[PDB]
Amino acid sequence: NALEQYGIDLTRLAAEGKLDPVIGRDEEIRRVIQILLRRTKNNPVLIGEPGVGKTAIVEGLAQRIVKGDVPEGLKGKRIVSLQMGSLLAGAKYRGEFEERLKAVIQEVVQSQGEVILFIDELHTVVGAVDAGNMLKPALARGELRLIGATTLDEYREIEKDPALERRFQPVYVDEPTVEETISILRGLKEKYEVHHGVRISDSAIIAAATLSHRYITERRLPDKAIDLIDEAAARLRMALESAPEEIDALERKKLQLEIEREALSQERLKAIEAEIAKLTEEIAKLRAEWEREREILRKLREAQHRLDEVRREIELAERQYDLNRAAELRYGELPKLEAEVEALSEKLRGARFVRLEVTEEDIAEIVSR
Ligand SMILES: Nc1ncnc2c1ncn2[C@@H]1O[C@H](COP(=O)(O)OP(=O)(O)O)[C@@H](O)[C@H]1O
Ligand SMILES: [Cl-]
Repeated sequence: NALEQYGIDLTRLAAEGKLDPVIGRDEEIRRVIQILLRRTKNNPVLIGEPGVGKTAIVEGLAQRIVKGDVPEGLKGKRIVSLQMGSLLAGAKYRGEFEERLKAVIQEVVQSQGEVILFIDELHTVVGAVDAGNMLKPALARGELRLIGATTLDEYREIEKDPALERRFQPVYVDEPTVEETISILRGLKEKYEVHHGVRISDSAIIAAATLSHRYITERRLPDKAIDLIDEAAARLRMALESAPEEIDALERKKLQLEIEREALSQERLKAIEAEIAKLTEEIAKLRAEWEREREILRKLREAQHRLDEVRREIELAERQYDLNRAAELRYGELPKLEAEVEALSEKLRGARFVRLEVTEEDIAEIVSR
């Protein structure tokens, strides 16, 4: 099956609730639906800078299809994202790539309008690695629909081809504002907390949006803001795995006294031998206290993962209109897991060694580099 070998089925991933939430972009999703439902030039091409959210728009659409929140003409449709890496992989001889892509196109044509092909980085497929000829007839006859994604400066070149400009409909995707980015981050926050096993403050989110907008001009919202949060969460996770600085400070202080004892005056020996024992004893106490905190962190993390699955189960039940199951979870397991997550988080707020929450300070530090 060429479609599965060389594509990822975004509607299947949406049905299994495996795509991240898509926040806003309602206007852009409606526009794509509207174009797909025309008889001619019904192949929308998302045009916008890298990281702006073109792929997320297509994923939002797959979600709407699977829920059935689409007009009649799009009910039951699949969106398959073409995988250029899979097509090129092990294609050593001329004719292999071309044969693979024709198998994919043939399967799309065979589906009789039920499969819509999403082609990210469209310019890499049509233009000077050249496969425009293989798609053109199917487009012309209306037997194949596609969604494209590309940048403006590269669409300028695709547009020069007169056959394609009548088939494709440009959709210009602007970068979200700081406000919209904050909303996007708030919507994605739980995924990052669950993955990294940490918590992320709202002010860290505000800072990631604001500081990336202001200082990281060579990249786009919301990607750069998400990246700042992701990196800050990964670093806090890594810091939580390592020995805390306070236990580390005693440990290095002990080593100095151990090196100093190699030099040695009797009163100076007995005072430091007694000091090494005190530090050994202190390290022992704080290490046990740290293990305790670490096990509360483990429980919090288990509770986070369970909460995340329960939300997916709720979302899935709602889409299926299994109203009993949705209510069973919403009024039972959900508030139970939510209270456990909050209570364990609060316990860690008064922790000696575990700092659980990513702060605006963490964000500012990455932005400086
Ligand atoms: N409206 C949105 N809701 C949720 N996440 C978004 C949204 N727009 C962009 N993102 C996220 O920001 C990052 C960049 O988006 P992406 O679709 O990959 O950009 P592009 O395809 O334009 O390069 C991705 O992690 C994506 O999931
Ligand atoms: Cl809408």
